[PDB]
Amino acid sequence: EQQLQKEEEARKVKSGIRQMRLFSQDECAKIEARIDEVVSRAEKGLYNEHTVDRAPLRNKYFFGEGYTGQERLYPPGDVDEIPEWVHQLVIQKLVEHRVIPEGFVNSAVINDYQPGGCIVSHVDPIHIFERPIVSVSFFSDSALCFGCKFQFKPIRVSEPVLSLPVRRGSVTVLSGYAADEITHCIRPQDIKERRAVIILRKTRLDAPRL
Ligand SMILES: O=C(O)c1ccnc(C(=O)O)c1
Ligand SMILES: [Mn+2]
Repeated sequence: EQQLQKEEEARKVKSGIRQMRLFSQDECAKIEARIDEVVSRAEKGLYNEHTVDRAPLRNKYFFGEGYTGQERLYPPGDVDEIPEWVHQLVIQKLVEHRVIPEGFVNSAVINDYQPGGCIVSHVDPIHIFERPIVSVSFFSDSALCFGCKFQFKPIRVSEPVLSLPVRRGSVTVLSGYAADEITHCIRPQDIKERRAVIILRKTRLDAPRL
């Protein structure tokens, strides 16, 4: 049956996921206030054009490096640099906890979700980003789904291969099978209240530029 295939796939996805709670209630509160500062600055028109991407239920803020399966890296300096508080409050903690080495992160993206927000099935562009992919969830708890046939064929398949809880203050690290061989997504029903995520990545040298 398809039950053995779904279990073997989930096994493979799991081996590409590492997760741990690194940030306390207070550390989150400090970072969450800084994320609110970023939303204000965007609204004040203080950022470069390509720094901010506005969409109905979700907003994206690109720092260090940003982009538009033919994604392209904007020319150097076209997006705002990674704010100091990100280096100080987020990247440092990860470096101290041996999640990623120092100097690795050149790209930080903040996704800001409304309740009812979602991300459609995708693979983090392999031509743009190196692995691993690190992400830290903030305002509330949610879930990350892997294997996303269901978003398009809910008749033939009603569930993802795997759902991963992403609680406030947790660090999720994706590599191998989980980052390369399978799509991920977030379902609208899994975002009940406001949610933000900071995604920390290194871009590839040969990432096709504009
Ligand atoms: O919101 C998230 O946690 C999340 C998870 C996986 N991918 C993305 C993305 O923006 O690519 C965001
Ligand atoms: Mn992603």
